[PDB]
Order: sequence, then C-alpha cells, then structure tokens
Amino acid sequence: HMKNLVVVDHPLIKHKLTIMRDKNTGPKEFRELLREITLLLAYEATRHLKCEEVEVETPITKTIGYRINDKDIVVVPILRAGLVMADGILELLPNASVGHIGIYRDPETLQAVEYYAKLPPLNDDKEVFLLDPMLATGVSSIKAIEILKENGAKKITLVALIAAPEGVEAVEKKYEDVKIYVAALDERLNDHGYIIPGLGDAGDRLFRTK
Amino acid sequence: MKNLVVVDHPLIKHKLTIMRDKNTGPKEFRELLREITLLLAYEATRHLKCEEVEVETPITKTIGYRINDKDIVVVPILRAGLVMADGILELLPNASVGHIGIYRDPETLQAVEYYAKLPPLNDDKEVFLLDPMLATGVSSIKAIEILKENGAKKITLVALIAAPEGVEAVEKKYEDVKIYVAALDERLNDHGYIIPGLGDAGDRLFRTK
Amino acid sequence: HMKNLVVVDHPLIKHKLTIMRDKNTGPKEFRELLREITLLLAYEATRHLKCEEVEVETPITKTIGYRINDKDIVVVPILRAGLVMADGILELLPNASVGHIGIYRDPETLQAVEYYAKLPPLNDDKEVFLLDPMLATGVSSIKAIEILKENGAKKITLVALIAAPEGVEAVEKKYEDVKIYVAALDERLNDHGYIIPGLGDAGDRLFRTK
Amino acid sequence: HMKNLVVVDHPLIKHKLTIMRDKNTGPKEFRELLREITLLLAYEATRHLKCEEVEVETPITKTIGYRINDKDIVVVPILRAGLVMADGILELLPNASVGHIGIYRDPETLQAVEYYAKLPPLNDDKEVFLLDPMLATGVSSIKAIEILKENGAKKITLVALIAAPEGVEAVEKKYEDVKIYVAALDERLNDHGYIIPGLGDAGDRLFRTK
Ligand SMILES: O=c1ccn([C@@H]2O[C@H](COP(=O)(O)O)[C@@H](O)[C@H]2O)c(=O)[nH]1
Ligand SMILES: O=c1ccn([C@@H]2O[C@H](COP(=O)(O)O)[C@@H](O)[C@H]2O)c(=O)[nH]1
Ligand SMILES: O=c1ccn([C@@H]2O[C@H](COP(=O)(O)O)[C@@H](O)[C@H]2O)c(=O)[nH]1
Ligand SMILES: O=c1ccn([C@@H]2O[C@H](COP(=O)(O)O)[C@@H](O)[C@H]2O)c(=O)[nH]1
Repeated sequence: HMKNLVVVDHPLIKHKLTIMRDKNTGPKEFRELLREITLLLAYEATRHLKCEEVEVETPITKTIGYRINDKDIVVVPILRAGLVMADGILELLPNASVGHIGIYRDPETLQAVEYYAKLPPLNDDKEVFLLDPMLATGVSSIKAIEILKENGAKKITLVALIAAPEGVEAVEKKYEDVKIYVAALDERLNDHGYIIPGLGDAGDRLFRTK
Repeated sequence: MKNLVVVDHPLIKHKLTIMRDKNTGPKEFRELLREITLLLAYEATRHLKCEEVEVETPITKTIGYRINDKDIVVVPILRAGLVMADGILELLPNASVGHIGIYRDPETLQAVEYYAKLPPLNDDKEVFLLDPMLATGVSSIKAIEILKENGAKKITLVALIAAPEGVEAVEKKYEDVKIYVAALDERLNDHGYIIPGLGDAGDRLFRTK
Repeated sequence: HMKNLVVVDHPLIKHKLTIMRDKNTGPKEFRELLREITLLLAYEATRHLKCEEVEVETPITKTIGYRINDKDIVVVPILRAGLVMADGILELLPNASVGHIGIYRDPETLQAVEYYAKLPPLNDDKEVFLLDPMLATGVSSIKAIEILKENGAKKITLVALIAAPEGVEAVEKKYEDVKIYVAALDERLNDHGYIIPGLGDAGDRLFRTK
Repeated sequence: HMKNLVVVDHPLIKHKLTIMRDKNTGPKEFRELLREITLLLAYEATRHLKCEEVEVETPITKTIGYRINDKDIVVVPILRAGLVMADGILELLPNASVGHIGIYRDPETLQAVEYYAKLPPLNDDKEVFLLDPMLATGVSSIKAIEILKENGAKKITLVALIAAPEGVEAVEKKYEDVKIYVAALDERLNDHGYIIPGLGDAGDRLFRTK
C-alpha cells in the first residue's frame, strides 16, 4: 500500500523500541533509547546520500576516497520530541545545518499549531532530514514539510519512530516524493489521535511533562 | 573471501576518508572511529536473535521483542580497539566487556598474549571482537584463540580496514568467524602496514610515537 | 555592584570560551564547546543542592551515603541556543524534568513576548535551572523567569555563558533572589543589543542560520 | 592531615557515588556514573592549569582571551578501570595525549603487576593526569607513577574515586609532590585489600567480569 514507507527491520531497534513502549520506562531511559534508535534508523535513512570521489593522502600513500557535501545536509527536529532524535542524528551528521520547527497538535482539535520556524538557507541541493517520533494523523509533519517547501526545500526525508497507517497515507497523498523511515508501523489511532499500541505521549515521556 | 562483509554506506566512506587523511588529528580521529563503529554495528548485529515478549504500553498490551542482553560480549583488542568498544557499547550498553592485549612481532610475525581478562563465556554468548586494522591477521587470530580457549563459540570480528592477507589468514584458521569492515585495501607494505590504509591507528588515536 | 552574579573562574572555561569567541570557530566546534563549558559551570551552579543521608549496602558492607531529590530538579532551556546548554546540564542531571520556553525579543521596542512554554509541574520544592548563553539586556531571561514563577517556581538559578552588566542589573532589579552563573562578564551592549566583545550571534553560530 | 589529598565536596558527586556504592547498581549505570563523577572531579583537578593571554577576534571586535597548552596535557588511565575515567576526562580535555599503563593487583600477594605501558613523549612541561578509581594500598598507582617519572614526567596529578588512608599515605611517603583528587576517603582496607565500605571490585562491576 505504502509506496514511500520504509519500516526498518533490525533486532536492536525491536529490542530498544519494546523498552520504550513499556509504560514503566522512565524519561532518562526513554530519551537514551530514542537517541540510540535514531542512530540505527540513520543508517537506512542516509544510505541514499551521494558521494564524490576525492584524493586523499594517507600517512602511507595517496589514494582516492569519498566525500559527501556536508554543509548541504539540513537536520530539522519538530519540537519538542524531535529534539532528542536530532541529537542522535547529529552524532552521525555533526556538520549539518539545523532548523527548528515548533508545532504541537491540539489534543482536542487534532490540528497542527505552528509556533516557531527558524531554518538555515534552503535550496534544491539541500538534503533535509525532518524528525518527529510519532507520525499519527500526519498533520504535524505535513505542516512542517509545507514550511520547508515554502522556504526552498526540495529533497526531504522523514524519520520517525512509530507511524500509523493513516499518517503515512496522509503524507503520501500530499507529498508523494517524501520518503519515510520508521522503526514500526502500528495498527491505527484511538479516539484521541494516539497510535495503538504505540507508546503514549512521546514529549511527556521524554521530558516528564503532564 | 567467504566470511568478509565490506559495509557499503556513503557515511562510512566519507568518515573513513577523513580518518585516512594524514592531517586528521587525534581528537577527530577518535570521534570518527567511534562514529564509524556505530554504523558498522548496524550490520554486524543484524543477525542477533529476538524473543517475542509481552509488553504493556500506556495505551494497551502488545507483543514486542527482546534480545538476551547480558549474553552479549564486547572484546576490544588493546589499544586501538578501545575506541571501537566505546562506540559499540553505545548500542550494546548492557554487554559484558573483555580486554585482550597481544604483542605482534614484526620480525618473526608471531603473536603473544600480554593480557586477557574475560567475562564468563559459553555457547550462548555472542562475542564481538574489535580491532581497527586487520593487517596480517595474527593479532586477531591470537585473540580468537584465547576466546575459544575460554569457551567462546560465536565470534564476530569488527574492523575498520582489512588487507586481503589478514582476511585470508583468519578464514584459514577460523572458518566460522564473520568479519565486518569499512574497507578492504590492497595489500601490506614491507613493515606490515595496510596500503593505502591510514598509518598507525593506535598512535593516531592517542598521539603516541 | 552585582549581588547575585557568580563569574566562574576556571582556566578550562577561559580556554574554551576564547575558542567560542574566535569568529573562525565553526558550528560543530562551537556546539561542542558550549556543552563542555556548561558541564564545568554546572559544577558551581549545582553546588548548593541539598543532600539527604541514606543507608546503602555496598558489596562489602552497609554504610551511610547521600541522595538528592532527583526528579525535583527542573532544567529549562530558552530556545534555541539554550538547547545545547540543556544537553550539557542533562549529562549531569539526567533524571531532571525538562521544560522549554520560547521568547521573542523585539529589537525596536525592547519588549519580550512568550511564543511557547511547556513546563513540568512546578512547586516550592523544585530546583529550577534556566539556561540561556547570552544574557544581554536581560529581557528574555526575565520573561522566562516571569513565566516560571507564574507556574509555581520558587527556586530558580540562571546559567549563562556571557553576560553584560546591564542584563545582570536588569535581572537583579526584578528578581532579587535569582542567582546567576556565567563564564564571563563582558563590557557592554552595542547599538543592536549584542554583547561586546561577546561572540556574535550564539544561535546562528550553533546551528548555522543567518 | 594528608597534605596532598583533596576530597572533593560536592552534593552531585555524593549522590552519584552513593549509587555506585550500592551493590544493585549494574555495569551500564556504574560506568555512566563513573564517567559523570570524573567530569565533576575534573573541575577541581584541572583548576591549577596555567593560562596564557592571547588575542582573539570575535565577530564583533578584537579582545584578549586565554589559552592553555593543550597538547602538553597527558591523560593516563590505569587499565582496566581507569579507562572509563579517561573517557570522562577526555570529554573536557579532548586534545590531550593519552598513555596507557596496564597494572593489576595480585589478589593474593597484593603486589602490582605491570603488563603494559605505552606513553606519549613526556618532559618537564607536560601536565600528567593519572586515573584509577580505587586507591587502596597504593601499590598500583605508585608503580604507575614510577613508570611515568622513569619516562620523563614531572608534574603528575592522581584522580581517583575513593581512597583509603593507607593508600594515600603510601603515595605521600614515596611521591610527596603528587596531588590526589578523590570523591571520598573511606575508612580502611579489609583482609583482601578492599576498601571499606568502598564499592567492591571496580573493574568487575564496570565490565561484568568475575
Ligand atoms: O501516539 C501518539 C500520537 C501522537 N503523538 C504526538 O502528536 C504529534 C503527532 O501527531 P500527528 O500530527 O502526526 O497527528 C507529535 O507531537 C507526537 O509527539 C504522540 O506523542 N503519541
Ligand atoms: O596498517 C596497519 C596495520 C596494523 N596496525 C596495528 O597492528 C595490529 C594488527 O596487526 P595484525 O596482527 O593484524 O598484523 C593492530 O593492533 C593495529 O593497530 C595498524 O595500526 N595499521
Ligand atoms: O550578544 C548577543 C546578545 C544576545 N543574543 C541573543 O539574544 C537573546 C538574549 O537577549 P536578551 O533578551 O538578554 O537581550 C538570546 O536568545 C541570545 O541568543 C546573542 O546571541 N548574542
Ligand atoms: O576496594 C577495592 C580495592 C582495590 N581495588 C582494585 O585494586 C587496585 C588498587 O589497589 P591498590 O594497588 O591501590 O592496592 C585497582 O586495580 C582497583 O580497581 C578495587 O577494585 N576495589
């Protein structure tokens, strides 16, 4: 069904995600696991990046190596919970430019509310990685993509922890070219827009807010 | 090379190329080694077995997955394997850790153990053995020897760069050991360094001569 | 003249801060150094925290040890640049609750307004650490303290990298009980509200935005 | 009345140390705490380092800053347990040279056995930081100091987690110029050379060895 979805299949991700799902897992551990899983999802999510051959001189001899255009990578957390994922991916892409997009989803209305967007310069060359752990209805990530495109972004990859089918479908309907990398695809949403079985409220579980 | 996996990822190639570069100092070199090890870890741990287990999420009960976490063993070869171990332990924080010190003689091409301190090993244990430079292979073959002497069965070798001779030597002796690397280089020079390689890994990590 | 100000005097902080100040220092290194300085400033900023005696059994024998009320610590970055400080402090206080505050400061009117604030439960018992690297006019941190107090915060400690006299003075005028820990006190503000000699625009230098 | 001993008094160190002492604390957490305590002990152990004034140009203006001779710092773990400490201090001193000294203490004879020493160049200018968590009889650290001095080291600082009085005294008797920074001074040694109340076997508890 889901042309643009990659569900990353790795035993360590399964392991770690299951601990996150567990309601007894507190915020220190929940954050650690989120960072760690993002590091593994990063493997798959960045596999597409382009290399240029470049000469290198080693201590022994000259040879031909490889280079990515490093400043051309843009990492964009959706606040708050995407912050922790951004920390993870920046361990792998430490010379990326970073944007921040503040959106929350209104609990009652289930619409996205934008409160901040500060982005580095964007153009056709820029590879953007947008990060938000829970892709539920999709309204938040769609809004963030809207803001990215508006500001010149072309190539955008979404990295999430868990998606629901309707969220993935929503993103595909609007933005057919956006690839989505996740640790799991769950079953559906409950009446309050939470992913089932999911893991509850990610922001609250990360930061101990109520 | 039946047992060799050369991990092909653009981020690994990028980072490895900076490590190769003679101008890259110790602080960066270490960072890059740890970062590459995190990526090589993906591929090197793909084989680990899951058990299904019940979990209750805040929403509902469901079926999740679990690895026997204490049954993983991480074993750096001193010194330069230390930085790799730091990397992999980010991903496998509940592993037991062993340490092995081997001196390789350049003149005779023989290896001897100077230290080995291991956690309990048995058939169930998944051992990851870490050394950046797999050159002649004698060091990793000695470390595998020690591991097997102490009860290890399943051993996976993770390295940064290998030379063909080192890979062959390991496969001749220990045909079941899988080897994950960032690169397979061309050959060794008259002093047993990998070409083009990256020089002396330990010295470049810690700024020793 | 500055009752509530602690300028932390340590050769490593001076060293690292000098590197941040240097205009050639790129975003990767600037972030690193900010986190590392925050770790050292943490030493002094948390020295006041109260211990309870508790029994502990070690593998050899029982003894009396010490404990802090860990979940009663609250870390609050001011977005964006406080985010990197928060990562630093959370390495030492990983069981803290985390709040996030977004304040716009208007350059033309000198007024500050909240655009986001998401806080964990606050009360008299909670030890709050509020983090923002550049304490210039002071209006941003004063608005954040206002919001904290509004939501029940009592004990609040400000941690910054560099402050200007006017900022310190402004905080002391409003909130006489807030202690302020910094790596340096600089000379003054320029016509555009930047600290001299300071280090430029901290957010932009951390994230490579313009 | 131990002239060269500094017991670092900080409520976060006491908090963290108490968790390490607790026999139920597993290897993952034990390692994190040892690295975190070392960061705090680093504050006090490096306070003495010497600054040179240097010019820096910030994006705003030229000013006078500070600089330490960074490559002139040497970090030396005693294997194995010292490794985790070195990892912590290297977070603050990332440009330091690193030596390794392999010594274990024979459980039966309580004598130090050296199996490895690989050191960067040493001279009178070099500031050496020697790290080993448990300073019990002193034999290990005395042997390591011996090796350092033999190779040209002059200024040496010992950082440990817990010391026993007899170990501190033994170091003072031999090397009266070596300062020792620790998180705690415990009471005495038992019959097998373990610190009471201490925390058991540091190497085993870090790495899950028997
Ligand atoms: O099970 C869920 C579903 C949604 N959200 C939150 O709601 C937003 C995503 O929902 P949506 O905009 O994709 O519907 C994010 O802020 C996310 O953290 C959760 O925490 N858990
Ligand atoms: O190009 C090389 C070749 C070997 N070694 C070092 O030699 C050992 C591997 O030797 P071998 O036993 O595989 O020949 C390791 O400890 C490694 O750091 C290097 O640093 N660079
Ligand atoms: O020299 C300066 C002065 C201010 N700011 C920014 O302005 C805010 C502090 O402003 P103020 O409200 O203290 O004036 C912070 O968000 C900070 O990043 C700087 O980056 N550099
Ligand atoms: O309570 C103790 C006492 C000693 N040691 C170990 O013994 C050595 C220090 O003892 P000594 O040489 O100071 O006597 C170190 O390897 C240290 O890890 C412990 O682990 N726990």
